[PDB]
Amino acid sequence: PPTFNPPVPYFGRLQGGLTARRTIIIKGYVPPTGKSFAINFKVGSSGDIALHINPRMGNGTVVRNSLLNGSWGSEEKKITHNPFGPGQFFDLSIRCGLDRFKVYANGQHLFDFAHRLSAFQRVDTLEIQGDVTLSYVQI
Ligand SMILES: OC[C@H]1O[C@@H](O[C@H]2[C@H](O)[C@@H](O)[C@H](O)O[C@@H]2CO)[C@H](O)[C@@H](O)[C@H]1O
Repeated sequence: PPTFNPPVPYFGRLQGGLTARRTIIIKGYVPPTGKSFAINFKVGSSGDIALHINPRMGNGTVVRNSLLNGSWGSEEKKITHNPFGPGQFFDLSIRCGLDRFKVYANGQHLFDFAHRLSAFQRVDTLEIQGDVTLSYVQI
């Protein structure tokens, strides 16, 4: 709920839903002893996950997926850089476009994720969980 130094798990509501052109900023720190953390764009408290972003420190992967109508779909993992190294600070910018989420990290394009939940407007919950320290979250 706060903007600065919010504790994990973070739960924040997107007023008027996830509007087209809406940008979410997440500034954080990856703990050296952490294993994984997740950023979830969700429909209402404990419903569908339109976009699940899950950096995993053991294998250095950045897994993207959707949890829709009870099931995970296919993972998207391709990147040209991993900014979530142990003990690193990162600055994420997440923009909801008409056909895809566009995600930048430290100013550099990280991934696009095409919408699988088509009506992206339905997303009203930003969730952040796991092994991550947050300095700033702007919704
Ligand atoms: O796909 C996101 C989802 O992954 C789950 O783990 C997967 C694992 O990544 C995959 O290699 C295997 O085929 O299936 C596992 C179970 O679905 C995580 O458990 C879950 O939290 C999400 O991160």
